[PDB]
Amino acid sequence: MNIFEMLRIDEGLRLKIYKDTEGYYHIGIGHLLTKSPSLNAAKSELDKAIGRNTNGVITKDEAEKLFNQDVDAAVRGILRNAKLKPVYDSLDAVRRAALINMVFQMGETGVAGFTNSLRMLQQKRWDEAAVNLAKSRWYNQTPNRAKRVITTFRTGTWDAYKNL
Ligand SMILES: [Cl-]
Ligand SMILES: [Cl-]
Ligand SMILES: [Cl-]
Ligand SMILES: [Cl-]
Ligand SMILES: [Cl-]
Ligand code: NA
Ligand code: NA
Ligand code: NA
Repeated sequence: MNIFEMLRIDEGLRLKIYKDTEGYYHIGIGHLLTKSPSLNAAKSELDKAIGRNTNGVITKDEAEKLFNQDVDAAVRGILRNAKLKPVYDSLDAVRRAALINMVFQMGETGVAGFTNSLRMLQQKRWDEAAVNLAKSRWYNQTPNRAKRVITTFRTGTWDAYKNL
């Protein structure tokens, strides 16, 4: 298991434009196209992202290219952020993946807003952090995914992603 496989489980893979669980246009492995309700706006975004005039459908290699960029961007979001970088630095590589997962789903600014959660993670108070992380819009709206990420923080193991 690693961050790529983890996010492939949590996000799925679709080769045509789809709406994610927020109702926003996406493609591939959880690649956000736009928060606009306009499908045409989403398709322009897609063409811009791929570099060609698509028909709203990409190949698996193209989806994996965007995914590889998006994972890279979630780390960039963490390492450039004064709140996220010290927590990441402090974590083992398995818990690092859980933090990348959150930033992939919610973005840098949103995960930086988990001030109290981040403090408990930096303190290595894993059960307390897990309780605090669940008191969120994130957990209520995507509970099974948040439970997997939270178990990863709580235990420092991949147990929530094995059998899947
Ligand atoms: Cl992009
Ligand atoms: Cl940086
Ligand atoms: Cl910052
Ligand atoms: Cl709490
Ligand atoms: Cl879920
Ligand atoms: Na998905
Ligand atoms: Na629409
Ligand atoms: Na995403």
